[PDB]
Amino acid sequence: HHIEGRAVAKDALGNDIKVSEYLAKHLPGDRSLAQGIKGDPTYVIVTEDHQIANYGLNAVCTHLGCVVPWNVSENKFICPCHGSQYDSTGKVVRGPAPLSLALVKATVTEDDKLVFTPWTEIDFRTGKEPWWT
Ligand code: FES
Repeated sequence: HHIEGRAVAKDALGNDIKVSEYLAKHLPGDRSLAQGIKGDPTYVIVTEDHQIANYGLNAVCTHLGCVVPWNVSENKFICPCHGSQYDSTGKVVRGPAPLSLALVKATVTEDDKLVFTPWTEIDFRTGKEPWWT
């Protein structure tokens, strides 16, 4: 969680993401996958300010495991496997997925890297305690 369940965000080729370079390639609103904790596909989110959001999103659909794509037009994550839908922040807004996409703490380091750590606080979307904890 602190150091044990922590992961350096990596790109498709397994190379550590360089944040400055990453932001130079992803504009505000961008949501793209990176390799996260245990290598899980995790959305890196670029804010309106053009910064890495304080949280990432584990893209594994809570229904049956498909990696949920981001639909710019619908402004929602929509799973093509069985139609589950989640809002801009990953809150499940349409089943069959029972739970929201897992939040992941996303932190920019001093050595220009992105670190993912388990999100243990309150789920600011449901108020509920993380189902992923
Ligand atoms: S795996 Fe996403 S709706 Fe079934």
